[PDB]
Amino acid sequence: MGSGPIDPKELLKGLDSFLTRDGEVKSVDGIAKIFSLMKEARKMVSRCTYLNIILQTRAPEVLVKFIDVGGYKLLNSWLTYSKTTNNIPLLQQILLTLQHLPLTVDHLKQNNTAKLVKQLSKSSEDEELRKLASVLVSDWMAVIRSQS
Repeated sequence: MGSGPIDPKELLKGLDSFLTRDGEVKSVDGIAKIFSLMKEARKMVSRCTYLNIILQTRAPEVLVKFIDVGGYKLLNSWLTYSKTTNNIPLLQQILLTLQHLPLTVDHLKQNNTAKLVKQLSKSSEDEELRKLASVLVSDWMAVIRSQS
């Protein structure tokens, strides 16, 4: 009650019906609700709370539906944002959520995230993001070379 600190729990507890005890989304349309609050989450802390939910989500359909509603490209928008603003642990959160959802060869050849993240994996300052990048790049080149 009131407003002095930033309370992101108000958004997810008012919508607690679509959340679990674990913290994931119990129903695949709830993922579209999380995305709906996420795309307009005014602060870094609030939008990062939704990323944690995409990490908790164990279902294949919920992660694929997050991609389907344009969640993967929301991450691609914030990917360039967090790099230019030097938001290193925020960019990390976006990278580990990016690789947590099944980012297929299709998505790779549409958004071309592989060339962007390659610069981090090459010789960045951010050792955390660089090694994390080198993991997902090796995974992405694996699925690419197996297809074409």
